[PDB]
Amino acid sequence: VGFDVAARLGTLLTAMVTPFSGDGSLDTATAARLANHLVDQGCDGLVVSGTTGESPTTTDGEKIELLRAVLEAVGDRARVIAGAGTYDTAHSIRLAKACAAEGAHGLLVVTPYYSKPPQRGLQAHFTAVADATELPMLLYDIPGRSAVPIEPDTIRALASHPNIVGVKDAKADLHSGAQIMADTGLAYYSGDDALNLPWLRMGATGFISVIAHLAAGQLRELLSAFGSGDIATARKINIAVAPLCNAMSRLGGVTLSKAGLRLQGIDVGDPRLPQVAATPEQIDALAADMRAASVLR
Amino acid sequence: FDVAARLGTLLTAMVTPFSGDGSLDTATAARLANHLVDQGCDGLVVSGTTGESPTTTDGEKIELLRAVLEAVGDRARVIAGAGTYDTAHSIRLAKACAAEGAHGLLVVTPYYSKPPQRGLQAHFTAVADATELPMLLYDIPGRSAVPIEPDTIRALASHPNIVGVKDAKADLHSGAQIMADTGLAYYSGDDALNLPWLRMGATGFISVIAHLAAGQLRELLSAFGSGDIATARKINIAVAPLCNAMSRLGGVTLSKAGLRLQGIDVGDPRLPQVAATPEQIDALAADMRAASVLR
Repeated sequence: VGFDVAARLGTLLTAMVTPFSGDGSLDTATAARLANHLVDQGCDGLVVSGTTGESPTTTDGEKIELLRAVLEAVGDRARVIAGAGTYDTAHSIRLAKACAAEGAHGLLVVTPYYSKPPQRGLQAHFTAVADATELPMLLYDIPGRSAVPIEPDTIRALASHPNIVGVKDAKADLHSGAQIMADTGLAYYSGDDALNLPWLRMGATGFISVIAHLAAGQLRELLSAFGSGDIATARKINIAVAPLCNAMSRLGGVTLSKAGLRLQGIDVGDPRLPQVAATPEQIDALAADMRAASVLR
Repeated sequence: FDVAARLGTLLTAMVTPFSGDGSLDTATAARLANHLVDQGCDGLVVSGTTGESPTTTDGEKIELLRAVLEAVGDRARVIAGAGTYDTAHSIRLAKACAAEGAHGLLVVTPYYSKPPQRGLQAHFTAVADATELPMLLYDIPGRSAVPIEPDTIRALASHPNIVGVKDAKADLHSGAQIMADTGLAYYSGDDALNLPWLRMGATGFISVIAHLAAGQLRELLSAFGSGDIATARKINIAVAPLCNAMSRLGGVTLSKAGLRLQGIDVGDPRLPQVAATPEQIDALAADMRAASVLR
């Protein structure tokens, strides 16, 4: 009875990178190969064109092409959530309709960045995007990038929308999130790998993860031990993958994910400017972290 | 290169007028542009933050640039906002603005995605290489979520097309030292710091409150220019009530609402920005009357 967010949206999702070819164009063959690899390693959902998928530097056309290719590769067996939010409500609406019509399983909608709308602007924005399609929708709260939080009262007001079902949380408000989950029934996903385990303690449904690019099997094991009550094993795994969160703070998710995947034998090309490929020295520093975390020989 | 002549000293980050249904209103853009220059602006920035660059299309940005160049380009400098978080997009938009006849470019730090400094360096170089227009960096970590660090600005200072900085970072003495070291022109990108920026050697203001108080800011620049800092301080305090309202509303909501209160209807913001509420408009009218820009 009731809408089961864990089953309908997933528990381990990667915010998948968008592969580009040598010339910079979208590489759907590799997007498909990567999607199969991440699901095979233990992800039960994927987010396409989130932040780590370089949503700022791809077109709507590329976003929809990518989504098509990923639904084709894994959509039968994993949930495919489409990133659709920007700082432009009219545009987010259009993009959310296009992803829905393409067959997406849910939407991930970021707080409008840069322009710093007031909370009632955010409420109006998220509501409008939620009214656009039948897709289950996740708010994406990340004041570190967007410059404004989704305030607790805004989240509460938004919980009454029939389509808004959860939050990807990168605000590290663990105490408030636990109370919001308790009061509203919203599903929280960790949107910061360094807080995967603390979020689980608070009631989080799962992870929308960057480091699952490299360590999806270990994060699967982590979720699986945590969910059974073997917190001790979950904590052990979390400690073991810490060098990846260290490399994350050095490089940021886009640089890290594309360079680590290449180190792991899955070349997904380089990022589009202003994002940058890791330098040779950063690649060597990255490799040492991946070895330490047991995701590279 | 004469930055003051070529880019101006008093500029407004002009709002983008919309008609009642929300579409671009170029005839109102033209009138507003004329009113602003009349009041004392010797330049205008189009499609800045205050011009709602986030919610307008490239198409609307070009139409707007054309309307304002046509309206005032003969007597004021027209600077085109061409920065986004996408280098290939910023390149095309810069070329588009150049091809229409923009006098200069304003290029914000890539927002949201937080590229590293070496990525910023690559981004600004590539944009500055796309056209022969003089370009200003627009450093606003409060919005973009990363600053342009001073070593990065010093590196970019050697690009022949990069002539200055719209500084919304509040690094006064560090900006003063860069100005002295490099010859880069600084403009205040914060009304709350307009006078301190002048004392640091800034060339002028790319202002929000100039929508409502250009004449007073023109007099502040003149009084500073003639070394009458007492008067400049007096004028600074006189207009500070507009900063009270800006803090409550933000620039976009404040500029559209305030203009409408002065008899220049420029329509509302586009979502996720919002029109001021009735009670907000009353509290704004109080602030405007306190700043003497409303009867």
